[PDB]
Amino acid sequence: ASTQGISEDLYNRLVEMATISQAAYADLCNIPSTIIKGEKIYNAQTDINGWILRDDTSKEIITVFRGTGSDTNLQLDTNYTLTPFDTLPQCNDCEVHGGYYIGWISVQDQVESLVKQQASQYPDYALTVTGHSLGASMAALTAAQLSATYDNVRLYTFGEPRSGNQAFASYMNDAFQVSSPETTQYFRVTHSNDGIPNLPPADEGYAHGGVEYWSVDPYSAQNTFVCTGDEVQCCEAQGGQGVNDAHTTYFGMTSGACTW
Ligand SMILES: *[C@@H]1O[C@H](CO)[C@@H](O[C@@H]2O[C@H](CO)[C@@H](O)[C@H](O)[C@H]2NC(C)=O)[C@H](O)[C@H]1NC(C)=O
Repeated sequence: ASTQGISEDLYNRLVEMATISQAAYADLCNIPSTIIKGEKIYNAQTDINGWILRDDTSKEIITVFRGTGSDTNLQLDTNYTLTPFDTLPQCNDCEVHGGYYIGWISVQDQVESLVKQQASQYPDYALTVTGHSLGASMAALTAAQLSATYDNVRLYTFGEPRSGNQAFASYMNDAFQVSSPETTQYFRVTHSNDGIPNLPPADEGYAHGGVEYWSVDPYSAQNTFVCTGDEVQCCEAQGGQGVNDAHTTYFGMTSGACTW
């Protein structure tokens, strides 16, 4: 359930996608120059904002969701009602976040048309879904959906809320090889006493998935714990409340905007 320290390469990929998630709050700020910016993801009734990127130097298609940046996004945040994840039958007995399901159904067609449009050109490329805060959960619902059709799908999240019940957790765990940290393709990154991945309350049947990568201060790869199994530990053990400095800044990069 816990070991300290991760490879540099691994730490760098984490810091690397953590830079894309925060860059989304602006206009994909100083993101790696190896990647090409694709089409914008938008729906004005929910204010979901995302992007489709492609790295012709790395060989992957990346989908990035911007987190909460408006009151409309805030209305999706506070809704803790569970609802059948009717878009994915496969997921046996799953239910996901209420407000996040409102957002997901509002971009699914867009994301799936935009994603296949890129894959059908590069069947070679692997799919990656990343995001911070609500953007982070949006990426989970997305990855889950996508991964039922494509195979090589990775997922990196930062400050991810509890998006779903145990039925959904164990679904992601099977589909993303969480059984072990040498095969995991779902990286649930948490920071210090970030109190966001603690909501919504688990007393309500919510539950986390993926393999937890715990970051302590100072950042570092030597200061990142690999947390697994099911019990209280790491980020959940610090009991942060909600929306705190630990949340907004990841690996020393604030959502607010650029400095990287
Ligand atoms: C809070 O979230 C729930 C859950 O998603 C919302 O109700 C769902 O609405 C969708 C369509 O928008 C329906 O297809 C689902 O069947 C509903 N789920 C449930 C739990 O019945 C609900 O509208 C949201 N409440 C507010 C005030 O926005």
